Amino acid sequence: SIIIPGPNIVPGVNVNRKSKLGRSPAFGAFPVKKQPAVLTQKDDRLEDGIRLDDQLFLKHNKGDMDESWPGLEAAADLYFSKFPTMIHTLTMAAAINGTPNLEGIDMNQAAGYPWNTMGRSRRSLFVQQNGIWLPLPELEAEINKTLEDPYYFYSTFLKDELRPTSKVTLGLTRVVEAAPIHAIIAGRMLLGGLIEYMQANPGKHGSAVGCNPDLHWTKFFFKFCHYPQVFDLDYKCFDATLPSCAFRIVEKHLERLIGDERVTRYIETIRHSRHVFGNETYEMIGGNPSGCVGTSIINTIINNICVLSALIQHPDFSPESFRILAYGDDVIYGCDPPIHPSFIKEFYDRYTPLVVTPANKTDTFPENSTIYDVTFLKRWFVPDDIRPFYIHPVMDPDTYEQSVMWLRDGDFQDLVTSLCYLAFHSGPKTYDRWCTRVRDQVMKTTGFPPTFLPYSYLQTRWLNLLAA
Repeated sequence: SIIIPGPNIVPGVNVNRKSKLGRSPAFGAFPVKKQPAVLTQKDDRLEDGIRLDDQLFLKHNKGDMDESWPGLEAAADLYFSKFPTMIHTLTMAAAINGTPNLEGIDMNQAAGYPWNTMGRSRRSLFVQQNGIWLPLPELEAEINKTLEDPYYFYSTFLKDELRPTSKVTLGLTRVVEAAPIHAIIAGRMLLGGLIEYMQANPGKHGSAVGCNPDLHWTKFFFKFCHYPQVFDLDYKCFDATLPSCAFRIVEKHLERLIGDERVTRYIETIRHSRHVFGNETYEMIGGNPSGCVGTSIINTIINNICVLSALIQHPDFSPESFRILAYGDDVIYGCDPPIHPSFIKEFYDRYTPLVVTPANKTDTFPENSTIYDVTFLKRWFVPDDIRPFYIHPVMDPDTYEQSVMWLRDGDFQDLVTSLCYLAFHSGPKTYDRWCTRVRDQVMKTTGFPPTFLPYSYLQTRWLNLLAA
């Protein structure tokens, strides 16, 4: 991306500087590998020589690419050829209240700039009236204004989350960019029919967006197991390296499919975004500001175009003999005959700003990889022991082991119950170890262990949801 600093604005946006995370009663149940990210310069855990706000944008300002590399326009034509030839828009009412395959506006999220500086919550900008949300006139005016002549600021916040301890001391905390509510609804009107269509069939068009891993892991597994090899393709700084040339190609195709000229100038505000960080402002040329389900769809589409542009360079590529599955920067793919990830890294290094690296941190990719080796959405594909035709999404243990040791504003028992749905896919023995180790630590702290959903209950509910 390219960062262009702009003038300061008054009033600015109040940046979060106080974490809601704190140690849970289960703290110490597992070895401590993570701590909450540093949110303020005065945090004592920060290494003495480091400026926190400088660390937030290290991936950015490395450059932007405006010209297409070879195969990019051809790969996009191939990818979009499978789409319906007329994608519909959504009405403002459907964009606010949602559809069966698009969720309604979440009224508890912040409204973004400039509503936050005006003290106006998302809920204050709408009226609920027979169970249906309607915009207030001041917000309806900004929506129509954004559709016709978009101009709005993303709000930059610090991500309040657990980080590996070395990232805490180095101040390598991540940024969240919240789109304003009027820009979100306008984008849902222009792109919500595309989002509706894609989310209704997860795994189609190389996109897992909108999937439910408990149900769709079995579907994804059998669409990939027929390929002898399936590979991870991990990126470095994918959000920062997204080039303008990819955005312009997606604009041309989405405007053609949707048949509305306004989608190009809306997506142009994503490709060339404006941001407010406290009292400071800046422009980001290239790169992905996130903050939207539509940007997740756009990022996933751009990832499919970029991987396909490398795949078509291989002599053995066939249109009928490849499959990609992506969610933003997270990708797995397979081809018959196989096309090795090193072939993609070679093409990426020569023609593109994309940076792919092996998952193992090695200087080279694994020589062979199957559906059983890949990681997708932080989960492995593991067939059930008793019913091998059902596939478990097995989450990385460090996620729920570290997460149970920290708590936010919610009740601790509610956090434990929500983690049980993730942990139990590891199997009855690994699940019982996790429950037992949490129980022992909470017993030392409060003397009264929390309750855990039995493995037989979670497994029965999982099988019934797959057998329906």
